[PDB]
Amino acid sequence: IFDYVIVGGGTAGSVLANRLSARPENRVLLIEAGIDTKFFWPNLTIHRAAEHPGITREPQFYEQGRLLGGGSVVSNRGLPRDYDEWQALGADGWDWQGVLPYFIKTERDADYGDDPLHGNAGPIPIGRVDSRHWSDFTVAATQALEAAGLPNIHDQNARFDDGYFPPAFTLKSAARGYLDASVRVRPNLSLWTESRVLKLLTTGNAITGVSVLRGRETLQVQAREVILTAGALQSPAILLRTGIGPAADLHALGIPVLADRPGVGRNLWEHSSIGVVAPLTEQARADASTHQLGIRASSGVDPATPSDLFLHIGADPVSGLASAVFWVNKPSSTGWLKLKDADPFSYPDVDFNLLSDPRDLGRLKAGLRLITHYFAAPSLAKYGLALALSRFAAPQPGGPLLNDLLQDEAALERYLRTNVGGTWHASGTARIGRADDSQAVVDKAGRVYGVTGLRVADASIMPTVPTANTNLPTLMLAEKIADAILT
Amino acid sequence: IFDYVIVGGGTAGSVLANRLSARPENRVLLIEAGIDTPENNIPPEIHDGLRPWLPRLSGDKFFWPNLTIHRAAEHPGITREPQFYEQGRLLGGGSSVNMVVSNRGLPRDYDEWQALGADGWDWQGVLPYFIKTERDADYGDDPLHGNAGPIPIGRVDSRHWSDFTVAATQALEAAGLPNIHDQNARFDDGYFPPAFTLKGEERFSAARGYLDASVRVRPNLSLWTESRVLKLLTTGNAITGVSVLRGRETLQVQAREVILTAGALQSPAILLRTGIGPAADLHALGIPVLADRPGVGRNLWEHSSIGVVAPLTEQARADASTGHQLGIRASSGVDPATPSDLFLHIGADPVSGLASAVFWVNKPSSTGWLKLKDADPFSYPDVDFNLLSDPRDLGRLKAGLRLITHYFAAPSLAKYGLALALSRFAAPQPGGPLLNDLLQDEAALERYLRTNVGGTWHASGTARIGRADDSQAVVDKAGRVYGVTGLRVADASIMPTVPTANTNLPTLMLAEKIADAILT
Ligand SMILES: Cc1cc2nc3c(=O)[nH]c(=O)nc-3n(C[C@H](O)[C@H](O)[C@H](O)COP(=O)(O)OP(=O)(O)OC[C@H]3O[C@@H](n4cnc5c(N)ncnc54)[C@H](O)[C@@H]3O)c2cc1C
Ligand SMILES: Cc1cc2nc3c(=O)[nH]c(=O)nc-3n(C[C@H](O)[C@H](O)[C@H](O)COP(=O)(O)OP(=O)(O)OC[C@H]3O[C@@H](n4cnc5c(N)ncnc54)[C@H](O)[C@@H]3O)c2cc1C
Repeated sequence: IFDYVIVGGGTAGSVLANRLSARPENRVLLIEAGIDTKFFWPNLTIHRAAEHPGITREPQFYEQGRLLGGGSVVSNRGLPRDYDEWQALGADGWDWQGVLPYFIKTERDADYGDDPLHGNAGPIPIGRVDSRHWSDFTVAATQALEAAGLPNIHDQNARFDDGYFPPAFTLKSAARGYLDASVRVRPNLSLWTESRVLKLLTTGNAITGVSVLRGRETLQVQAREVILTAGALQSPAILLRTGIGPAADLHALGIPVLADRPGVGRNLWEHSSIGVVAPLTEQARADASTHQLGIRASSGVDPATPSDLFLHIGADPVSGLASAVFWVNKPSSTGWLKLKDADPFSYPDVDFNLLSDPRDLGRLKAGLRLITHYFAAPSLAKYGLALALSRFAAPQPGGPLLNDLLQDEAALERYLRTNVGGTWHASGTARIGRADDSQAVVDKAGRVYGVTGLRVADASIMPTVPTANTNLPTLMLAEKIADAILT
Repeated sequence: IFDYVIVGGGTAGSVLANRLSARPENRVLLIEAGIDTPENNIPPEIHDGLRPWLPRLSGDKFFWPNLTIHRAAEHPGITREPQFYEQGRLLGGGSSVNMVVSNRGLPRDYDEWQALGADGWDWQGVLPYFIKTERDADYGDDPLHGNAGPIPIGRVDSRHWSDFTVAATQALEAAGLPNIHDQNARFDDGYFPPAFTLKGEERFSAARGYLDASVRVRPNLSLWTESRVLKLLTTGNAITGVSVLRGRETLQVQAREVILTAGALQSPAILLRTGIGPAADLHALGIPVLADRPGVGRNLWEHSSIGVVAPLTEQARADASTGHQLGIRASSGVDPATPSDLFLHIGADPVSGLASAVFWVNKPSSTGWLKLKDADPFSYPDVDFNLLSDPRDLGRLKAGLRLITHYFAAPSLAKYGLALALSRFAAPQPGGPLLNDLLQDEAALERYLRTNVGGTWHASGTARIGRADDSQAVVDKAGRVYGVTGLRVADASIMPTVPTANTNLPTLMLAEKIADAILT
């Protein structure tokens, strides 16, 4: 009988395996469906933009890590206001002051590790490119940003106003930080790779372990506590197949209901993305030859949500393209997922419902206007780049000219509703909330309401997606939950 | 016949006199009601920059005598009284009598000025004029700063901080606030050594910056001190001169353009008396309406303020010795649309024996108005700042008091054992209720705040820039008054909103920009 069985060995699971097995008396098992460290869940499709008249949506492949260390290189925290809002929404203690010590605990900052908002002893090394190694292309971009009044904020992780910066990244995954060779040798930590949890085992309303598919056979593993860290799409599906979720939906599938929890699979957040590309002219190719540049900006669409855009300006001599890709980093739209059926091998039916709130369409237009503004500044205009729209994930030629789409706002709206993407920042499907909030799924230490023996401790638990790439925040949150468990 | 007559030789007037007279062909007269402050004879209570509070201890001497205002919105169960409102009356105006702090606000303030219909007045647009005004002693080489302008700006070295200040910073670090170092090129929440204008120990007003001996020698520049403009001279809808009281004699001065830079309470009164204002108000006083402009005297902004004080305990007084020290930009959480809506100072004064935490709402929702009492050129306007008319400002003030509580509970500050009590902002003194007791009694706190809420001398917005089709607008993007010709306003009156800032540096900026628009 294990003390803790952790379901899924990705970013959060690795943290928890490490932290919980640090105590010799904790017998811990981490189960991961992928290989030890093609690399994704095969044939996993999702609906992207909200159903809309005139537009025809199809299912799209959505990459989710399927390997030890999972989704884990850009490594950023978000803003104080994100975490203060998590507390306002019922995540007691998850305000900025509450999460900041866990952001510190996770990291070793090469550049700023002695500053009071940083760590210098954590397992995840974080650093930035020296802004002196910047290409002349990047420099020209910074001169255009300067002319609009943007400072170089240097360190996006301890300075929170609008501006530009060298992006912080982890380069030497969460597997090599948290499951290094010292940790894997621990006697009390087991680590099953290529092994897939099928179902949670229950005794009444207690979860008592898991059924696992390992090699060719199905095993039962008994457990005092089960922690789901299967990801924001699969953790809530596991909950739903277990009978934890909206009763009517489960009864429709013949699933016996352990607890009627209407928040399970709701509150699906993402960041809404789009690209702009141009072929590199010769000056631009040459200048680019000498993660460079991130930009935090405000769209002005909603005064309540400053710093709601993230943009990256870059040039790549290899594909022969300049690009400006960006996303809505503080959105208003949310989606949902539900089961297709009770089969443990089925993926859920996922609808991100992107641009369902028209403020997000407003934000993408504003971002596009900002990009035309910057590239009109002399130091970027000199390159004579011809900017065309593209999908965020597949930045390639084929889209219409930026300057011409902005002059046809109905055509602009059609293009964005058709081609809007995600940034793989799926979150919020098993959210933290108060004991008397009927849409909450877990308490402030990840314990699932309505049952015993079960926590959730991955990106599913985020009350909202933060103003950030979701890997560092997930590491933080796993750190915080581990500490609460250890009590 | 002057090309430009500038009414009011204060912060903006000084800038405009200097910039417009830089071209030999421009015949410029600057008219100032108060005394001269020439560099060889600055009054000692003005010249002392380490004690900028001293003009206020000289009484009336350096201010508009007996200028009174209404402060807090009328509210049932609280009577309010007229209160004296300091406004500079001498060359350099407000910058000759101020607390010497020099900050810009935030990009969002000016981006909002553009959204409100002030085209060109966004952050990108005002930034070059902020750079032009300053020579920053600490960061003048950096991208968002200047190193060659006439107003020197600097900060205390953090090394030189008292142990008390240092303890306060530890308390704020525990709250997760960084030292932002430079409040004028970094715009997130946190704490900093405030930026201020001084030349060594001496005050450095806009008069010293812009009206020095080398500029006063200009033969095309005229400067009339102890001379008070009474009326604008009008021929149809064109303004064509001024009448001026000099001693007991009244004179007329002809002008191609008149620029009003008389301050945010007096510039709009001049407009109203000329017949440029809401028509029904003017009819009621029998002033002939030259142009029906309902925004004149509306849109009066301010920063709403309160203090918290405690007797210095032994350790606190000792810690206070060792070395404008510490400012704090913070968010109230009242409205997610207005981050950084609070400003706080924490310090210890061994003279009074008082530690204090004074703060104001730096992005308010409430606005007030002024109107004329009568047509007499010598009367002051009827001014109602209408503070806490919008309940969110009450919430911001309660939120800042809670923030102050939290900070002072930190070990670095708790060790001092300070008994924090409420106070009016302008005159910090005993007599107010204990902070911790009054936060246990919301209705008592309300009544206290509504009774004792103060301003910060950041009056603004009473002749606002706005769009050529906006009934509430008074001036265009270059300060030209809609409905007449020959008249501009170029002072703090024209700000569409008060920024997240003490208003001296933003006024210098706006006068630089307006001068430039004029010269093009
Ligand atoms: C291609 C891509 C690029 C990204 N880039 C970045 C980036 O640059 N910066 C950033 O901050 N974030 C980025 N993200 C997002 C970030 O990686 C995720 O938000 C983060 O990994 C979420 O952590 P998690 O622990 O919730 O889930 P995951 O890290 O996805 O871990 C879930 C794990 O559970 C396993 N699993 C699922 N079901 C079962 C089962 N039944 N039994 C056993 N195991 C199971 C999966 O195989 C997986 O290993 C990226 C994501 C992707 C997909
Ligand atoms: C006591 C005090 C302390 C302050 N502290 C600071 C601070 O530390 N930092 C900061 O940024 N801001 C502070 N301020 C605010 C800042 O000083 C003002 O907002 C700024 O001076 C406004 O400039 P202005 O040109 O609009 O008006 P003013 O500087 O007030 O200039 C108006 C001038 O016109 C003159 N005038 C008026 N009517 C007539 C007339 N009929 N004829 C001739 N002349 C006339 C006046 O005598 C005055 O000189 C302070 C203000 C005061 C009063």
